[PDB]
Amino acid sequence: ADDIVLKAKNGDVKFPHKAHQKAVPDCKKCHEKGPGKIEGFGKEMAHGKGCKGCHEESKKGPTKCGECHKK
Ligand code: HEC
Ligand code: HEC
Ligand code: HEC
Ligand SMILES: C[C@H](CCC(=O)O)[C@H]1CC[C@H]2[C@@H]3CC[C@@H]4C[C@H](O)CC[C@]4(C)[C@H]3C[C@H](O)[C@]12C
Repeated sequence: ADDIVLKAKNGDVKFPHKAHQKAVPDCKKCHEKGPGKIEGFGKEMAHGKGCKGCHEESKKGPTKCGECHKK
């Protein structure tokens, strides 16, 4: 499958799967979540535990605006 880009108005956000599969061997951090996670994602989740928050706790991954968002 292909990577996906989230069309954030301030700048597209790329999600590179290969890096995550390698760096987050606990697959259940993202997969086999109960229903609702597709509908549930948004800016609140992205800037929280959905993206940025995991990067902050992991001590690795982009945490600055322009490291995720890029026109
Ligand atoms: C969130 C940070 C994830 C983690 C950690 C893992 N996966 Fe994932 N996976 C995630 C998304 C959002 C998607 C769809 C969009 C994309 O970029 O591909 C996927 C996709 C997969 C797939 C399909 C890949 C393909 O056919 O190319 C597989 C087989 C898959 N995910 C498995 C997988 C495993 C085994 C993981 C742990 C090692 C893992 N993923 C981590 C989100 C996230
Ligand atoms: C943990 C559960 C994570 C979640 C959820 C998301 N990310 Fe992540 N990401 C995580 C780690 C530990 C790393 C380091 C990987 C590395 O090898 O440096 C990353 C990395 C990224 C990157 C950069 C990858 C690279 O090639 O350097 C990007 C661009 C990124 N992450 C984006 C991103 C987005 C948009 C997410 C939400 C949709 C997201 N990540 C979730 C851990 C985790
Ligand atoms: C990745 C780890 C991010 C960092 C760091 C920042 N943002 Fe972000 N943001 C990210 C994603 C994946 C999304 C999209 C949510 C979705 O619905 O898919 C967003 C969203 C925004 C938005 C709203 C965009 C829109 O609704 O169209 C804004 C205005 C925004 N982000 C700005 C922003 C700023 C100023 C940041 C640094 C302070 C920042 N983001 C960090 C991913 C990530
Ligand atoms: C469920 C995990 C982990 C975050 C959490 O604990 O909620 C999150 C992390 C990344 C999230 C995906 C980001 C890309 C997509 C954003 C869409 O708008 C809704 C579906 C997708 C495919 C999201 C589904 C789900 O919301 C995921 C896989």
